[PDB]
Amino acid sequence: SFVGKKYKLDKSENFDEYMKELGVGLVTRKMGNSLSPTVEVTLEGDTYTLTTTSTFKTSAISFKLGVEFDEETLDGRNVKSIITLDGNKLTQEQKGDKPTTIVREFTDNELITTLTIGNVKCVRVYKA
Repeated sequence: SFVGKKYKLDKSENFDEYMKELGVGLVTRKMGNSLSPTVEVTLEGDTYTLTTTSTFKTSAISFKLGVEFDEETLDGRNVKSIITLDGNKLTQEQKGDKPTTIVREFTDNELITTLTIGNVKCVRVYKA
């Protein structure tokens, strides 16, 4: 239902704090605050690709749902992650020493992304 739909950032709360807690450096963090990236989930056969695109960089990560994989974090660590699907909610868990959950709820026409690290909840809303 949400595959192949492209969403662009419309509003964000607490992303600076999420990045700071994640360990992102001062300049990257201030740059990241002001970007308006797009998100798109695509699928071919068994393999999903979650593509987040800013004017500087594309992060396109491919994964099989419910199969654990290794992932680079924004602050430069390699962590084990797993992504699962429950209806319209795509949930990403990162293990390791900065555990995080990123829940992407597609409403049909908008995407609501809730990012949790420590006591920080970030909410980012993207629209088609």
